[PDB]
Amino acid sequence: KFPRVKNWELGSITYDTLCAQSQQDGPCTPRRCLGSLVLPRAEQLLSQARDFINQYYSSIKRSGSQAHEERLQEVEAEVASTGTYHLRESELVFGAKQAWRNAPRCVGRIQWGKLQVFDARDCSSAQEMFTYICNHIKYATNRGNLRSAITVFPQRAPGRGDFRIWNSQLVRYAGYRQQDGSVRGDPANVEITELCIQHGWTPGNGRFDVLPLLLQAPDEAPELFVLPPELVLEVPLEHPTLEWFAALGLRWYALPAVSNMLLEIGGLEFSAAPFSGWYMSTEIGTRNLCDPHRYNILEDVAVCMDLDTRTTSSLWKDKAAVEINLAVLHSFQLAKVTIVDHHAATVSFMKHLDNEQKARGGCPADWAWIVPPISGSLTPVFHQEMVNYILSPAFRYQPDPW
Amino acid sequence: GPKFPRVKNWELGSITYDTLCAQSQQDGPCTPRRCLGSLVLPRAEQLLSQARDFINQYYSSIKRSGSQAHEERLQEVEAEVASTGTYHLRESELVFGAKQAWRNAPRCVGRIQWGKLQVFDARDCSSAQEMFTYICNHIKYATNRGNLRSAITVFPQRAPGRGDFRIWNSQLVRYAGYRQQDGSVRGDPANVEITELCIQHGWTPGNGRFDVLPLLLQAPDEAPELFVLPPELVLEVPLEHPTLEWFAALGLRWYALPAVSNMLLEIGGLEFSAAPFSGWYMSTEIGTRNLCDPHRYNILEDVAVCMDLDTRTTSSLWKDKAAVEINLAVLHSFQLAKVTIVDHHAATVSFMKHLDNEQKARGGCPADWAWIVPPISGSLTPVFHQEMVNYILSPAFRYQPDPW
Ligand code: HEM
Ligand code: HEM
Ligand SMILES: C[C@H](O)[C@H](O)[C@H]1CNc2nc(N)[nH]c(=O)c2N1
Ligand SMILES: C[C@H](O)[C@H](O)[C@H]1CNc2nc(N)[nH]c(=O)c2N1
Ligand SMILES: N=C(NCCC[C@H](N)CNCCN)N[N+](=O)[O-]
Ligand SMILES: N=C(NCCC[C@H](N)CNCCN)N[N+](=O)[O-]
Ligand SMILES: [Zn+2]
Repeated sequence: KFPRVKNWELGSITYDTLCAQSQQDGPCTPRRCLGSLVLPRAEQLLSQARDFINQYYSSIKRSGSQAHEERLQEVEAEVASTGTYHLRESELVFGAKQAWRNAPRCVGRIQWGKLQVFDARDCSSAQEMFTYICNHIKYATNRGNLRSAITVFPQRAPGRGDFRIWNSQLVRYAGYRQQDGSVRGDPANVEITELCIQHGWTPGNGRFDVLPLLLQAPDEAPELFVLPPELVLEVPLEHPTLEWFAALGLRWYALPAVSNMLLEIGGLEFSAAPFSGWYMSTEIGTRNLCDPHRYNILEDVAVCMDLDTRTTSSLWKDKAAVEINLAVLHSFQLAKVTIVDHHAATVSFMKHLDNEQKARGGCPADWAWIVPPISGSLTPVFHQEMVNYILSPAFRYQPDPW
Repeated sequence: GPKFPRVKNWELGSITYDTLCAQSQQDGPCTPRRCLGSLVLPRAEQLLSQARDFINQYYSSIKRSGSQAHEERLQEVEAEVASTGTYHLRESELVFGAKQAWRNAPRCVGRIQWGKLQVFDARDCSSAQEMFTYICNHIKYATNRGNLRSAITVFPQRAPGRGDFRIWNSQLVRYAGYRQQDGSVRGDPANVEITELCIQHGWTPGNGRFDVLPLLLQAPDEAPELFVLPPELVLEVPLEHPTLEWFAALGLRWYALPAVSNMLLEIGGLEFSAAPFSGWYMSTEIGTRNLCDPHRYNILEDVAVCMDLDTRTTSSLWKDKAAVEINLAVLHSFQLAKVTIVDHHAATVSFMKHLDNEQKARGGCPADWAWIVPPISGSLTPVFHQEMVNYILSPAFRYQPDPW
């Protein structure tokens, strides 16, 4: 019943008793494990709310207290008569941080405590969303000294279109599928770059053309919005020793802000709640620039290092990959922008597992996503067994609005 | 769509459904509540259903399901379990099971060679001295002067009441782990327990980083005898870098033949407590885990220093850079010495081919993602992008408790 988690580098041992608090099922069954899969293939609400309200009041050391009880009646009352209810600013703030804390695939949770929350639940239009979104960016970016933040737009409502941000991230480079089927720019954004054009956007022809934001207000065709060039900070990549690297003209935005995930708190669902902290070097240097289905610049950088790309055993792949990540870490450091390498990042996650072991008796984590895409076993997390389960508040994936 | 797990390859965008899992009879460690996929070691009536299941697998394997021989064999097996409690496997039934167990091994990335396994039957073996001969024979054949060949030696099965045949060492070839006065460990920390055991048993311990441990062989109802391997049979490879001349001066070395020897081979209900197998190494096994693990040889920081890297800050990727060189060294050194080895890129590419083949053959392939993706350059290999379903199919290889 209670998993025995072992760290094979130290010999440590713990017992995750927190997974017992999981109220929702995962993809695995005793017959088979599907943990490596990326996507998952009134009384009810009242329970998720009653449970969440409790979590909130225990959080501020006041369970049972008058306030706690009177707040439970308010929720009972609202749900019973309208089928739904709403959250108080502070409860929203507690829920947002909890959702981050429970994010099994996030390696930056050591920071879960410092999260600037913006209540944008009084939004009426895409125009208004664009403003809120622009302020989130100015704040988050804070002149290169990034600060983690989230902006929560109106929750979803029965028989009413969800507020949505069609973009995957508030900042993404366009992907133009050219004549020969190949792609110009970011191949992961081919589809979204098209929808923008379909809605009247003057496409560029560059490899890093910052896409416009397609914001959608309830039951209404989305609206195109261009982001003020200065709000979007970008770092030009160069190598600390390879003078020719800079030539490649590689660059990347500084603000990783997810905008297509749904935030569920006490039964409520927020379909537009973009959040951002800061990048882990490998996200940019290993996955965005080296995935075969992304910019795939591995071979380029290799012929540039005069590497024997003739065969796999010469490890030209691993060699080129390490330089690219080193270039990212250098550039950001130079540009004076927050970034965290996978070594510093995972040692901090180990700390996190510790703090959480004491504080809640466990920490849900997706091993396949916590271990960096490169140098895996060279980081402490690789040798750490982990348990993965769904806790609420939580960030979830949701269908594309088209 | 189909009511079987849906599998996607995020690189090529291709989809497939695994229907082979419906075949699994042994439950795993996960439940809808929590996934324990990252855990390394998660904790007659029936002997017949298992044997029956295997015989069927055998006969279909040769395309004679329902035939006379098949139905007659099923009778034979029941008749034997009915009057003795157990039963024996025919020569060819064993070769089939041994290969099927490999083919079903979720953590092996080298499955593409599964059909190319040399099965040495040794179920006649009766003495520990005899176990030593077989093993020595196995190492001779498998090493084959560097041109390694997959092989497995099957010793007598667990008999009711009677003691199991067992090999105490985790591998037929391992380096001694000497616990020091000052607390450290000279050699391979992994094998400290087995060295303290070889000594409690009469071995005269050496004092190096690469002392080849002696074999502790255990015949039914007897303390293990201590046998030391003839240096001639244990092929080793001195490691040296192709452009870092000083690397060769570290005195780092590794053996050619990787031979798991403490794993249980389960075929049709029967259990073979001693059935050592071997293939050949994937460069990262040596160059990243054995030599760079914090709890193994731990040579990362040393080699890092020799490269003039800044070991002061993690942000220099000094670990990343050194690991890459240590691996290029294992590959270079193995190639030079004309010893068989495969790198993680080549290895994983063939596993992709294996999955594709297995798709058409059985409708799926059980794989442990965390174990298939290499300890380094993970997303640079195609497996990283392949979703995988993991489950237990029999025949199989299972971890088994230490005999002590
Ligand atoms: C402050 C520094 C932060 C860092 C370094 C960080 C790093 C990461 C990394 C590397 C991943 C995996 C990304 C990928 O491979 O696609 C991740 C996933 C995630 N992070 Fe964080 N994170 C941070 C802050 C945040 C914040 C502010 C939130 C929420 C309030 C958050 C929520 C999540 C979620 C929900 C996921 C999983 C997304 C998915 O399933 O695709 N992270 N984070
Ligand atoms: C032919 C070349 C082969 C290659 C390159 C190969 C490679 C691998 C690798 C890289 C591992 C994981 C090592 C580790 O992380 O400790 C592994 C695990 C495994 N292999 Fe293979 N293998 C081969 C042959 C064999 C043979 C001949 C068998 C059995 C007949 C086999 C059975 C297994 C099993 C049971 C595991 C999992 C063992 C465990 O849980 O520790 N492999 N193999
Ligand atoms: C198929 C496999 O689950 C997939 O490629 C996962 C592996 N680990 C990952 N880890 C992180 N951080 N991010 C990812 O997108 C992935 N992709
Ligand atoms: C804790 C975690 O399960 C452990 O470090 C696993 C991860 N993947 C692995 N993969 C292989 N091939 N071999 C291993 O020993 C491991 N160790
Ligand atoms: N570093 C962060 N990374 C998350 C963004 C990357 C992707 N949008 C995650 N979802 C898609 C991956 N299949 N987040 N952050 O807040 O810092
Ligand atoms: N490549 C092979 N590797 C076997 C190594 C497996 C180790 N005995 C077990 N891992 C250590 C503890 N989890 N085998 N082979 O036959 O090629
Ligand atoms: Zn699982």
